[PDB]
Amino acid sequence: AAKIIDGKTIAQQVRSEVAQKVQARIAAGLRAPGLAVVLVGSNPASQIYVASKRKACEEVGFVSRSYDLPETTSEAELLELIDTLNADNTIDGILVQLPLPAGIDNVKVLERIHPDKDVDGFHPYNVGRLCQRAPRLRPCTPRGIVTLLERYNIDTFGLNAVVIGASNIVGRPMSMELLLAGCTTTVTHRFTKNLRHHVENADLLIVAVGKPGFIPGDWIKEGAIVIDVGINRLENGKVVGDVVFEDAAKRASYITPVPGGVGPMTVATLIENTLQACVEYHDPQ
Amino acid sequence: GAAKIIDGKTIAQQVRSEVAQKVQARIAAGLRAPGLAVVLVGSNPASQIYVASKRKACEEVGFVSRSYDLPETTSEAELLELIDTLNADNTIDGILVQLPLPAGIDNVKVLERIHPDKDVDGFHPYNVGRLCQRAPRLRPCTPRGIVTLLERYNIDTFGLNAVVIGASNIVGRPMSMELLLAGCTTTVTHRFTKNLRHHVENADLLIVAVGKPGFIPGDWIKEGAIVIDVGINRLENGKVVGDVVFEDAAKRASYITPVPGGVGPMTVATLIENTLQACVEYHDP
Repeated sequence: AAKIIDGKTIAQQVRSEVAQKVQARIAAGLRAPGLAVVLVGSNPASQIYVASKRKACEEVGFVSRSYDLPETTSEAELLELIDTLNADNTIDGILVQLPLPAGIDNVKVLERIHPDKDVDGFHPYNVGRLCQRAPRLRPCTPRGIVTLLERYNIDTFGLNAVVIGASNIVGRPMSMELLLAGCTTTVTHRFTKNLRHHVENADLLIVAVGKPGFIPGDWIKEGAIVIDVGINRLENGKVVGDVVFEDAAKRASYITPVPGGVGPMTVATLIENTLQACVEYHDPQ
Repeated sequence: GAAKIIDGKTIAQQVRSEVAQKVQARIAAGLRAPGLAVVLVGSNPASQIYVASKRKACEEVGFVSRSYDLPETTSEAELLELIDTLNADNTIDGILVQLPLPAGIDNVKVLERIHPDKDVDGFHPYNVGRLCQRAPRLRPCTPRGIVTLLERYNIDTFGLNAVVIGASNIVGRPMSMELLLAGCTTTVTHRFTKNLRHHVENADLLIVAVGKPGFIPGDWIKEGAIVIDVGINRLENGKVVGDVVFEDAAKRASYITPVPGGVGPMTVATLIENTLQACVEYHDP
């Protein structure tokens, strides 16, 4: 029976570590890290994302600043705001909620963020630095998965790692995290022939396709580490991963549950990135 | 068996002639030729050989080149000011900095000071990250030249099981992202890989970039594999051999790049391509 990678617990540890570090900064008379969140429009989904970031900031003692701009906001005005935030010494992280209005160049706006304040980690500069073995702020979900492996003392060097899905948000940066971690790294995707052959050889399997039960559990290599990034809402209200858990758990040495596995690490790593930006790049001692 | 040759020397000549034709057409339309800037700090004939192979390689296609030779004593601040000047020079489409730079100069800070749209080598992290996330701009030269070889030989890449041997920043890592962009299942191996041969034996497409003569025996090649050999290994002998044992790999591969005359000339042809692209798309469109 596989050991559980308890992402809820690990995420809470990470957030507690950030919170205690902010405490120490406070005690030393230093400013708390600051996060700026920019929104354009009032889509209910996006509203939730502000709440979740203000919530995560309040939890660890950060400053947070929310800009709710009207739909009339022009691209020029938004780029001016990003310029202002890039120059604000009290702001360590800048987030821009998507989607933006159809007439705004998403890419120009997001790339205007200074990389050392891109706590989401998807500025091409940051992805490229990770690719070049010299990471700065890193994509949150792949970096959170690396933290999971570290916190369970799982040695990554030499492992045959297989990523299922080559998404920009997970699959692709995950492969560069895995390479930095010493894994032999295979990226599979929709055009991959005979996935089962790849899965059967994987010491470490990261599945990120967003398709419930895409990987049957009897494909899992005996002793493998299984990281399931899927969060698939089913008819009956159940939430389930991309890997069929029951059969995978009979074979893996470690497995992430869904929910409570990779999910919580994403937000915790955002908070971790924001402290890093503050401590390492903006207000170093 | 008798693998077909991937004739990089001939493909590179096609690329260079295609560029020279577009340069001529620009001149006939009253438009400037593309411009290359090369920065040299010091005097060792490490620099001085490679630079010359560009002073006229880019001239063979009709580029204008200019080479700055700064004294070994140049400060990092002066070097950064020079890059600032070249970034602002509209007649300059590509900037090349000769490495190594003198000890005491932050090489990364100098190279990253180059505007990505003039980074015709493709090694700026912004450019690497853009490639990683499926929105490539200027691409790393050796992997892009390899993709050109596959395209010019009408090699279908979608669904191929591709294996990259070596994970260097200059080849292996960007190569995996080019092959993912081209629809290959991609595996990157390196010094920590267990059972390299097992990965190699299942490779439809093999990119060997380890810089060791005859490191890959023909025995390991999957029957019908496409074999790309990035090695340029000079023996105590004079002249060059690749990372793959050509004589034995040719018995089993369907296609194989010889050394010399395979990947080598394509790396230079792709830089030429990148400089024209920077001129035509980014600077003087």
